[PDB]
Amino acid sequence: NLDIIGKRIEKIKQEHETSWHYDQDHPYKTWAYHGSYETKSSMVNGVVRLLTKPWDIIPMVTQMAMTKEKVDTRTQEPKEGTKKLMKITAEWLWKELGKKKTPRMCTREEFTRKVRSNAALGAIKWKSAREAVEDSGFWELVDKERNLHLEGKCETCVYNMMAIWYMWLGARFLEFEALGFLNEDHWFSRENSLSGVEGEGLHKLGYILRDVSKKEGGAMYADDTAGWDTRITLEDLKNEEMVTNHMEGEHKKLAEAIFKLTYQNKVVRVQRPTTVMDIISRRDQRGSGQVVTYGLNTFTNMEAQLIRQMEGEGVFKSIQHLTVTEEIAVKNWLVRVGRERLSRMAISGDDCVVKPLDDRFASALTALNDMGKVRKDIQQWEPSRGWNDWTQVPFCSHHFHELIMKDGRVLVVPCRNQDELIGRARISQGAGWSLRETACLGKSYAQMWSLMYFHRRDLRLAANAICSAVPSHWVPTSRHATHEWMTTEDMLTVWNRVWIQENPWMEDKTPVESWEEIPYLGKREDQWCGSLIGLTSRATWAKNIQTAINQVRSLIGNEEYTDYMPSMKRFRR
Ligand SMILES: Cc1nc(C)c([C@H](C)NC(=O)C(C)C)s1
Ligand SMILES: [Cl-]
Ligand SMILES: [Zn+2]
Ligand SMILES: [Zn+2]
Repeated sequence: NLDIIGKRIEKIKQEHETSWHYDQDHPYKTWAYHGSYETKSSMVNGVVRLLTKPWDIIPMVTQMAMTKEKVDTRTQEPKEGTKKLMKITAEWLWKELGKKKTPRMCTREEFTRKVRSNAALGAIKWKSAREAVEDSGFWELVDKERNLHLEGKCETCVYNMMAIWYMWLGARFLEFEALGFLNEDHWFSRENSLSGVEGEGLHKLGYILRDVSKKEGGAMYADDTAGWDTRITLEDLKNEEMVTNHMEGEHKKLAEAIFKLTYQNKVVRVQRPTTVMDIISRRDQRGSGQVVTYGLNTFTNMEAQLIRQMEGEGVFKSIQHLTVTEEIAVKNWLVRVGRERLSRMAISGDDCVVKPLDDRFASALTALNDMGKVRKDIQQWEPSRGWNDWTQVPFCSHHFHELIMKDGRVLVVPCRNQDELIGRARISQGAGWSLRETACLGKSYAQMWSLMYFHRRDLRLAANAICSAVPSHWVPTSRHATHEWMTTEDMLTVWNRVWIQENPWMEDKTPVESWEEIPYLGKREDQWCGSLIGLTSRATWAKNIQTAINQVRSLIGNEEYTDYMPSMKRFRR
């Protein structure tokens, strides 16, 4: 307790010596409260909304632009049988992930190149992080903490709640220096991890789920966890920490300090309106950078799902206690079939799809519930409902269609309800957007649609309209996945590269010569997934689209524009 966190708490105490009041009516039960002190939205993208008029009267779209008791919860300690299963599996999984990779420190140079590329780090003297990385004074502050961690102590690595846990750039750098390698060197790539999809891209995920469907076995299971980050136990944090067993030198010590001082023993500042700032501590639950969070969520999810698979195959009888011979059976299962069982999964942080050996998996719930990974929207002991068709499985907020081109070649495409896509593209975050910056964000959404959602009639039409309304040479902007749409290259050339040339599931590499060779879903299947095709509002929009494009061109002014509407058959004469 207070020996590891007290030094951080002491320093905050003094900075607000005038206001250090202990509010006896503090709402925390699970969080350990220390003291208080005195302290004191989604905007619409006008370019995308003017070019999607029919959606102005659809509440699922228009409500998206308008407008905890899970963090303050406790998770019971797992049984001894469960703790053994997790330790054996985690030991085995780090070794497997480490067979073709070498842990290493990430550099100030690498960090500095990420801040100048507008990468989301979650950071709180210096206005922006760019100024701080340029100032040696910042690196002087980083050095002091760096030497504190080598000494096994912490002073400034404190979380700020808002769920997102922002920290000071110095603590974020020290996290990146010690654990950035997991993402920077692609540990959770499909090639390395077999279950992972880090770096894949939305265009790949459907092909990956269809490859899992090809395995002999039972239903496809896709159970969501209720509040995954809140269910991470101190036992889970200990199993994650075993990556340090593969390290050496300074790196081993720096990594051991991140896990010990900032992950397994936290300090957090939360704003309570009654406005004051509360300084609370807790050892369990997930509270890290979003990028390290992603890789450790993937690791711990892979572990939990291999154990659920062991339970269904009868590898162990009870979570109460593993016998000596069950330990050897579990290790032997992992050595003999572990890699095959990893390939039966697609795991993206807390999100999973599993095609187990058979449907015994559906009712194998004792280890999953005892690890604290309780399923969302089903009773604790009711068996999981599986999917019989890979095209119906949810994964990473999508489902996937099999779409046959006029020339016979097969595309596997990502999809989701079209109201969600249009509603998201109509929102921008933050202040001080120029008309040009707003336009360039609309262009990013439009190019994303031409590449990923070209098969949805409304989105190919709206994408063509937005690209016709925004000056041809303006560069799309965006104030685990691949962003091929962020470019000024011709979108037909990018489509050919992504879906044909670089597609490992497409044997015939014949280029497509025009957008009219590129198919849509069935009219009925487009309506099922939210198309307005068939409505009078939509027909009038499509027919009069040049009027909408011209409205937006008149607002932006006398710039160079291209007409992309004749790429579609109906505007081709
Ligand atoms: C299908 C998508 N994949 C990723 C990674 C997206 C990002 C977050 N969003 C964007 O690039 C928008 C500004 C268009 S959308
Ligand atoms: Cl189904
Ligand atoms: Zn620290
Ligand atoms: Zn669909």
